[PDB]
Amino acid sequence: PLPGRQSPDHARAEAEQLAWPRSLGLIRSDAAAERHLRGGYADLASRFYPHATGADLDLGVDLMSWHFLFDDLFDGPRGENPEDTKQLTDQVAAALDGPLPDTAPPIAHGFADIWRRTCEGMTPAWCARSARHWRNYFDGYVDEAESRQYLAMRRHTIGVQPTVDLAERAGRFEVPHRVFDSAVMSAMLQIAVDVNLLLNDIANMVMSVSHMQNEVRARLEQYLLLESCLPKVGEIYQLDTAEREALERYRTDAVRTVIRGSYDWH
Repeated sequence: PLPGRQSPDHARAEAEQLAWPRSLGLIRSDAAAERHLRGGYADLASRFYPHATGADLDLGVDLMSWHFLFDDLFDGPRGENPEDTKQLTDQVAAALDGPLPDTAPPIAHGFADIWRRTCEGMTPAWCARSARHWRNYFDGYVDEAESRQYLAMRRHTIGVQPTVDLAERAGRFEVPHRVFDSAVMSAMLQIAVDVNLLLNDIANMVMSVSHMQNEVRARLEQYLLLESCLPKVGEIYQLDTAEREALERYRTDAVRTVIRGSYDWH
C-alpha cells in the first residue's frame, strides 16, 4: 500500500548511465555495456530515489551500477572460498579508511568515487554510520562465502541499508540520528530489508511461495503500524520542527521508496 514513484529526470539518468562505469574501467566492452543496460539499474535508481534529479540521481544510478557489477565478481570461483572473497572485499572496503593505491582493482576505485561523493556535504557522524553499514555489507560477502533462518547473512549482502543511506544523501537531508537508532525505526528498516530479501529470492529462501507472500504482507502490515508510532517517537526524542520534517523525509523518500521501488522494478 505504498505509492509508486519515479524521478522526473529518469530519462537523462538512464541515457547517461554508461559514462561513469566506462571512465572508471568497470565496463570495458560494448558487449558488457549492453549487458549492463539490460539490467535496468538506472531505472531502479530512479525509483529508489524519485526525489533526486541531476547529479544527485547520477550518484544513485552509479551506486546501483556499482553494486551489481561488484556482486557479479562473486558468481564464479571467488564467491566459493572465503579467503578469496575477503581478499577483494578488503581492497574495496579500504576506501572507507583513506585513499586507495593506484594498484587497487577498478571495482575498488569505483566504490571510492561513490563513497567520496556520498559523504561530501553530510555530517561526520552520518559518514561514520554509513561507513559502518558498508563494512557490514562487505563482511556479509565474506560470511556467505564461508557458508559455501538465512536472514542473518542476506540482511547485509542485499545492500538495502547502503541504498537507504544514499536516499538521504541524494535528498540532501539526514534523519535525526537518535531516531535512526530508535527501536521503532530499526524495526522499520528491518522490514524493508526482509521485503527486499524475499522479493529477490522469489524473482535462496525457497527451501512455500504462498508463505512468503503472507510474510511480505504481514511485515508490510506491521510496517504501517510502526509508521503510526512515528508522531509519538518524535515527541519521545523531542524533535524540533526541522528534525520532524527530516524524519518525514526519511519515511517517505528513503524507507518507503526502498520497499516500493524494488517491487515495481521486479
